[PDB]
Formats: sequence, structure tokens, C-alpha cells
Amino acid sequence: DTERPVVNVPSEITVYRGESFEYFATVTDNSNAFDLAKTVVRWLYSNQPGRGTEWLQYSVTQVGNQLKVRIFGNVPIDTTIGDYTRYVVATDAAGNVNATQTEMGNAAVDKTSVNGQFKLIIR
Ligand SMILES: CC(=O)N[C@@H]1[C@@H](O[C@@H]2O[C@H](CO)[C@H](O)[C@H](O[C@]3(C(=O)O)C[C@H](O)[C@@H](NC(C)=O)[C@H]([C@H](O)[C@H](O)CO)O3)[C@H]2O)[C@@H](O)[C@@H](CO)O[C@@H]1O
Ligand SMILES: [Mg+2]
Repeated sequence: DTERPVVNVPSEITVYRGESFEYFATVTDNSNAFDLAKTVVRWLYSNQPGRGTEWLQYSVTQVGNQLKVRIFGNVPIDTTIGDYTRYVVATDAAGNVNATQTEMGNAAVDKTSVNGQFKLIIR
């Protein structure tokens, strides 16, 4: 397996101050096999949910040949509204990833996107 996994995540997901939310991403791979421990939802700079979105939670569950990545949490009532770019990163059993931190950063400079990138919109 040299072929990377593919995340399907909505390009925008909208959450609301004071409310709980739940959205999903799904993941396929040519090998149908994954490293779930290395499948995460994170911001650019580190494998963390990110400043201003520390309450962004996720879980990863395999069902058949797909991963189901639940993206969920409770938005604090006093969170800053606006847009937050975040990433679903998946890893196949062979260690291929859909996007690396370096690919994410280069896309950010160039005003573009990588597979698994999404916009978290807080209202
Ligand atoms: C601080 C800085 O300019 N660092 C750049 C770095 O820039 C970040 O790149 C991100 C890529 O995921 C985003 O483009 C960040 O911008 C936004 C975002 O997440 O979309 C803009 C939003 O308007 C802003 N939201 C609010 C409510 O202010 C968010 C938010 O501050 C952050 O997500 C943190 O929660 O930020 C952008 O800041 C990137 O361009 C790299 C490339 O190497 O270079 C510097 O590190
Ligand atoms: Mg693969």
C-alpha cells in the first residue's frame, strides 16, 4: 500500500454557542485497513484540537471497510464566533496519510486545501 486513504468530510460544518453538535467524516483506503490510533481531528500546528476550539472532540470507529469519524462536542456560550480551519487526518495500515502537517501548511500559505480539511463555522 503506497496509496493514501481518502477522507470524505463536508467542507463546512456549523456549530452554535451553547449547543452540542455532531457531524461525521468517512474514510476509505484501497487496502481497506487502517491505523485508527493515528486517525485524528486537529488544527494545523500540532495534534491537538486547537486554540479557541479545545472542546472539539472526535472518535474513530471502523465499520466494514470504512472509518467513521465522529466530530462532536459542546460549544461554550462565550466562544469567539467565526471560522476555524481544521483537519481530519487518516492513516492506513501501511502508514500512508491523506495529509501531512507540511502539506497542510503549504496549502495554507497558497490559500488552498488538502483532503480532509474543513471549515468549522461557529455562530
Ligand atoms: C497566525 C498565522 O497567520 N499563522 C500562519 C498560519 O495561518 C493559519 O493557517 C490556518 C490553516 O489551517 C488558517 O488559515 C488560520 O486562519 C484562521 C482559520 O483557521 O481559518 C482564520 C480565522 O478567521 C480564524 N478564526 C477566528 C475566529 O479568528 C482562525 C483561528 O484564529 C485559528 O484557527 C485558531 O483557532 O484562523 C491561519 O491563522 C499558516 O498560514 C502557516 C503556514 O505555514 O503559517 C503561519 O503559521
Ligand atoms: Mg492505502
